[PDB]
Amino acid sequence: ELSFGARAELPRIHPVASKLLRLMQKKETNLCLSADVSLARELLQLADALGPSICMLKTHVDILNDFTLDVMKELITLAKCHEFLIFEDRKFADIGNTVKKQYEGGIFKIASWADLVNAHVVPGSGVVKGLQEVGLPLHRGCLLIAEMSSTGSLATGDYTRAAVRMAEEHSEFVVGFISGSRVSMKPEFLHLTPGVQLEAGGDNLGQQYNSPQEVIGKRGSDIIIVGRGIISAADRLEAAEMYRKAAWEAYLSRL
Amino acid sequence: ELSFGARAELPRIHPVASKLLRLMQKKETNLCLSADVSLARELLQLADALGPSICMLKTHVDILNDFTLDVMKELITLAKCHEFLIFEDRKFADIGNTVKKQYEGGIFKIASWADLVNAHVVPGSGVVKGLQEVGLPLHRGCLLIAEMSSTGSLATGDYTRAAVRMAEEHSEFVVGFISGSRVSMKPEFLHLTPGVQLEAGGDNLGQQYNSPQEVIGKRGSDIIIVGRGIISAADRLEAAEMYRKAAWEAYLSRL
Ligand SMILES: O=c1cc(S)n([C@@H]2O[C@H](COP(=O)(O)O)[C@@H](O)[C@H]2O)c(=O)[nH]1
Ligand SMILES: O=c1cc(S)n([C@@H]2O[C@H](COP(=O)(O)O)[C@@H](O)[C@H]2O)c(=O)[nH]1
Repeated sequence: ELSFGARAELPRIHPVASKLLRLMQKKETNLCLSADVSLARELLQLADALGPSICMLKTHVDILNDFTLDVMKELITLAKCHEFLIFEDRKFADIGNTVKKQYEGGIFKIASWADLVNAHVVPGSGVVKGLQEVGLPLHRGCLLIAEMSSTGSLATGDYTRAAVRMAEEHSEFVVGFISGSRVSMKPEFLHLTPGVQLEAGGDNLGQQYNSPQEVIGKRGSDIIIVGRGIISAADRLEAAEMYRKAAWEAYLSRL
Repeated sequence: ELSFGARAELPRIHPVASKLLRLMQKKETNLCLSADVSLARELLQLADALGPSICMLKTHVDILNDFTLDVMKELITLAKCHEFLIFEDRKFADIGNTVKKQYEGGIFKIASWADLVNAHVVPGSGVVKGLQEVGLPLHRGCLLIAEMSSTGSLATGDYTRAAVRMAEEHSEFVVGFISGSRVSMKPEFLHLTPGVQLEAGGDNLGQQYNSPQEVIGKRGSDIIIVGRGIISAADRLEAAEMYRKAAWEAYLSRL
């Protein structure tokens, strides 16, 4: 097992992964903020205040009531100032021909500002090939959704394995997974795990939570994705710090 | 085995499904146009010219370069004038809490204009319960993706069986399936099938094509979804009419 810093230098490491792993080591953070807010000012205030505490900001641009490309320009400024990657949680899940247009075009022009995007493997490897035709020239990466956090999730067994194969066979664009645990034994791949809170529980629509120690420590993932655990707290800064120190120590102790 | 017009009056039928089934019978069409274009002017001219030939217009609003809600206003006017439903092919595929916001909010406000949307079942039934919270009040319907047309699709076997099961358990909101064939023996559910062209072929990003006669006649689906077989043709009206008459005769011969 290697540190984030050593993993950033692996021969087969993707540039976007390497960038990520370098700033994770530098800033002592393996926390991805899930900025699930509907107003751009909120988004930008959270990105500014929490920037120093996070390795990555996961967006859902399609829930932003006042999206504009300028909001994303301002977000990029914050990402560069504070050193975090931008991850648009689009869950591409269509045929290659359709996802290609969805990633490059429309109002959102997701490929123009997102270091990372993600995709479901359900359509087969066409979904990755289609995204790649846009992502590769723009030097972007992709995460494949190998497991989900929600109750009744079908991303289990052979579906999970099928996700792992697809990532391994498309390593020039695929940099890792959204998963509940380590699913690949190859150190070049990132594992990012949502459905994380300090306290036990869930929501009224199928979400289930596990702690950072569980996820990073016992299950061997690299990075926690946390939304309401931070966003609903009163002091979002202290809450981010708490999650960061939780995920970081879990990591060091596993090392 | 009942005609569309008869199925429209089935006891357990959804009001949206009943509206569709009636206009299908009346207009002699079981063709859904996949309006896969990036210009609002092109979308609206296709919707006006092809409107009399189609039971439904399927959108990917996220590829429209000049989307405004006004554009959707104008599409609704045409949908009412010519009698077809509007189907946003968003493929919701996240936790219940996330998809509820993606459906209702953001720039697109999908729920405000789409009669129908679809969802992947991989998250478990929470994806449907989240969408339902917005859609049921708005008298909308949802399609569950039971099978995909693309090479390497993982929507098979127990995955497909789980989709049918989730459909049958949320029948107050779910009106049917995106599938390759008939997957449910209950006639209140609609079966819509993509990957349809008159000629043999595919694309270079994993799409696979079958004929209206195959998909409606042998495999027993209700409605063909057709993109490029119409859109890339010179005469899009003549193309639509060819696909309509193929799908309608296919259905007539089954009954
Ligand atoms: O399996 C998943 C995958 C993701 S990316 N997510 C996302 O992580 C975030 C979880 O938010 P939380 O429950 O508020 O922490 C949401 O944006 C989800 O859409 C998830 O909840 N389950
Ligand atoms: O399994 C599917 C499901 C859908 S909805 N579709 C959609 O139908 C259309 C197929 O278009 P064509 O290949 O140009 O006919 C695209 O918009 C796809 O997103 C598909 O191709 N395969």
